[PDB]
Amino acid sequence: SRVSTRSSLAEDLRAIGLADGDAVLVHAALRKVGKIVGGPDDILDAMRDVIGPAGTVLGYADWQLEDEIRDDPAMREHIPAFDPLRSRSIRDNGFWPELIRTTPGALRSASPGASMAAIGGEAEWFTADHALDYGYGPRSPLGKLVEAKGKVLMLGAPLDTMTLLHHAEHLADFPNKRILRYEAPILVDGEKVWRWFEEFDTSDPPDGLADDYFAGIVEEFLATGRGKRGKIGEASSVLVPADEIVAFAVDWLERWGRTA
Amino acid sequence: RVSTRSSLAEDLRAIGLADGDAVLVHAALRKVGKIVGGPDDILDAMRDVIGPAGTVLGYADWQLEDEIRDDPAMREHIPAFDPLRSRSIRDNGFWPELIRTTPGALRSASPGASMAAIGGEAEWFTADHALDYGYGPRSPLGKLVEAKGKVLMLGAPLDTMTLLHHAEHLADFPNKRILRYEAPILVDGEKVWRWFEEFDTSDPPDGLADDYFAGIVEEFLATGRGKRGKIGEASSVLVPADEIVAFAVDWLERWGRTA
Ligand SMILES: CC(C)(COP(=O)(O)OP(=O)(O)OC[C@H]1O[C@@H](n2cnc3c(N)ncnc32)[C@H](O)[C@@H]1OP(=O)(O)O)[C@@H](O)C(=O)NCCC(=O)NCCS
Ligand SMILES: CC(C)(COP(=O)(O)OP(=O)(O)OC[C@H]1O[C@@H](n2cnc3c(N)ncnc32)[C@H](O)[C@@H]1OP(=O)(O)O)[C@@H](O)C(=O)NCCC(=O)NCCS
Repeated sequence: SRVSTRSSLAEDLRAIGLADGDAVLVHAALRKVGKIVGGPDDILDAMRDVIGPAGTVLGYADWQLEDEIRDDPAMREHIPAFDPLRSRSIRDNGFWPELIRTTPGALRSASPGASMAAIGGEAEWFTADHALDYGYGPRSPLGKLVEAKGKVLMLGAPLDTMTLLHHAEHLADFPNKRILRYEAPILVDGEKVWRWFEEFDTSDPPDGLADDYFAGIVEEFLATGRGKRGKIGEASSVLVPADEIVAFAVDWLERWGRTA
Repeated sequence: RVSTRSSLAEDLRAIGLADGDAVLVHAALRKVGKIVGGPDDILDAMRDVIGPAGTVLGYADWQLEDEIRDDPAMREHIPAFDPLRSRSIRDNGFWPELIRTTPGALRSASPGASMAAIGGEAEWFTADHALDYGYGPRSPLGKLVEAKGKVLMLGAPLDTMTLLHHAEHLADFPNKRILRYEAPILVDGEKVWRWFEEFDTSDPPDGLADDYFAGIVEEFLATGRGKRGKIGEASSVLVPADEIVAFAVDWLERWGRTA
């Protein structure tokens, strides 16, 4: 029953381990933060204060389509193509990625289901050259987050929502990786075109692992004492080094596959 | 039954939008039912019908809650109203945010009377919005009448026709409740608290119920100069701005003469 301020939130974020200049991909359950004087926008502004204008805040936008094509052909000519400036974020990811995407100055990646919204000094870099096929691999904001030794913050969100770990699935050498194939409308030369996509499946867990297996891995990684826990506002949170948990999750997966 | 950009276009043409129209829209998006490309299809269908020269509006207002007055000793943690950054009030539903967050959209200065606009004259409608008395003649509402614009209640309840607050402003009747409040805005790009004054829009004139706007709109429809119809699955009405205000002003002025 405490209220948070732009000012109060900056202190929590510094305590959790966020500092000057780094890139943080944020997953959030905003109601967990409790009351905020200026709403959730106070959070983004708190963050940007802490990391400074060279830091970058990321969100997982995804897109809103709903497999409508598969749900209904002959609904095909009525589906607006994916437009990184105009396609609104998937609602399942909560308000946060839409908060960012609609904040002035923000930018948004090209690969439609894997699309990220970013804001700050390197927003351009992170949203540039997002590959259309295998958009969870090396040529994506996720792969870039690893190269820049960025961070992931679970802002009250459930721990099996850490999208970064899909990058690990892509990288890890294990047997029988499911492949997803689907066709979706996008823009080519200013016009709407339908295009066939190819990627590892991220919508389903592989080989009988539970749907929430991402959570156990984050949990395990935190036990090693190289993550950090803390409260932001009223929300229990987790801040984690991007490159250290990817490499960690790749070994978890690589062993599980062998072990079978 | 599903709606599309094409489908919504024909419903919008059926109700009476045309090339060049200005339209202030109030909406209850949920009863439009299922739309293929989301509610953005409504805005996209509207713009098709009215064209690049037509303009669509939404009532943005802002998220303050008298927090200022809810608890000073938070006074200072209250960000100023920024027409480019302040989200619209959630009581007005998604529609105004939808417009506001569409690229090319614009917003005016008067925080509580703040309007979102998009299209050919969006610059004109949002410009020079008076801080004091933001529902008078130098507001987007006043310009709507000057432009012979329209109001579309998209499934919305009828007493949410903000345009009629403009009539309250214009109409001469006794004992209008004047309202004074203090609010943080940007002066010189810096937060500065400022005392406002408006006629009250939060409570009716002493007398009428809080929803009397609904009575008036229904009586204007009885005259036969409105038009009723279905946009998607939402029961809707479309009225001329100029005519509804004129109507409402007389209704108001007549009632005050019962002195
Ligand atoms: C599903 C999930 C999003 C649920 O979130 P939630 O806690 O219900 O809340 P949300 O983040 O959607 O945000 C809700 C709060 O946003 C705030 N909010 C929403 N819109 C707002 C607005 N326009 N203006 C101001 N505040 C707003 C409100 O406080 C809202 O609460 P309310 O519903 O009481 O108003 C959360 O459980 C979760 O899974 N988060 C992580 C999801 C994710 O990142 N997924 C990645 C892929 S798996
Ligand atoms: C209050 C009021 C808005 C509630 O109506 P509502 O049916 O909840 O309508 P909303 O406009 O909030 O839209 C809800 C629909 O949003 C769509 N929506 C909201 N955000 C969306 C988004 N980001 N992307 C896609 N769809 C979204 C969904 O259909 C959503 O409902 P869901 O929860 O079923 O998904 C309505 O009764 C009303 O009075 N509207 C007029 C308000 C007004 O103009 N007031 C003027 C001043 S008095």
